[PDB]
Amino acid sequence: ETGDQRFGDLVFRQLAPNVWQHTSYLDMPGFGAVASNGLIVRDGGRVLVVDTAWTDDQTAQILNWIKQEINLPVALAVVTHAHQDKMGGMNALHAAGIATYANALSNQLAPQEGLVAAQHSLTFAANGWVEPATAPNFGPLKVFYPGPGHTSDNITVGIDGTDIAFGGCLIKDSKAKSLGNLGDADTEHYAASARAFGAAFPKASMIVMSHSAPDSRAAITHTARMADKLR
Ligand SMILES: CC(C)c1cccc2c(-c3ccc(Cn4cncn4)cc3)c(C(=O)O)[nH]c12
Ligand code: NA
Ligand SMILES: [Zn+2]
Ligand SMILES: [Zn+2]
Repeated sequence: ETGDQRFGDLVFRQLAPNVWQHTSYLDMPGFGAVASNGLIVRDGGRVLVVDTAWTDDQTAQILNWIKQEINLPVALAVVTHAHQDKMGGMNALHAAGIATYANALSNQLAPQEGLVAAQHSLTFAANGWVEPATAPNFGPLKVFYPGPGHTSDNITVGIDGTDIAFGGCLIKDSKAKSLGNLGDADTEHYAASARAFGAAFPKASMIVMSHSAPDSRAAITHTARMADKLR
């Protein structure tokens, strides 16, 4: 659509005045060319990234796009679990000198997953909110661990000052026929974790997610319902 700017085999879509969705694609036998989404946030004179693309080369295109279209330094990136669609491009971020952050558990898992760990580890209070001293300079990004679901390590991100909350791999859209790739999922706890995400960001009306276009809060409801069926 008109909002879907094309650049370097990726797609960039403005969602709010200072927020864009990045989308990259990986062709895999049996799956088609699977889209994965992350975010780009301008916070004053700097840019913040949520999630890499599937590959280093694609993630380099995210950074090229930022330079062309925003032309401000990228201060940090936060990646939302140790799977290829979210952390496949860590080397590109590190080649740009960008400080990278992930759940401590994601950093522990990354090497066995064939991924490069983020430089910095986030830890979370018992109620799920990030311990702020582990998320220095996060600006409007509000990071929440909802519990195991799509993976054990999945985290979520709200953008303060906007209507947006990012569910990453945890949340699928209201028309989705399944929960996507459950290979590393916690099927017992998924429904509660999806609901915890919704309760952490109760003001959010635009739910952004890894594998479908932004949706209403019906994405959370429908995801939790599909997840309840797994119990
Ligand atoms: C583990 C990771 C590297 C990976 C590889 C290949 C596919 C996926 C998917 C995925 C699979 C199917 C669909 C189709 N679909 C659309 N809405 C509901 N299902 C969507 C995503 C996910 C995911 O679910 O995070 N991770 C993936
Ligand atoms: Na909220
Ligand atoms: Zn995943
Ligand atoms: Zn995914």
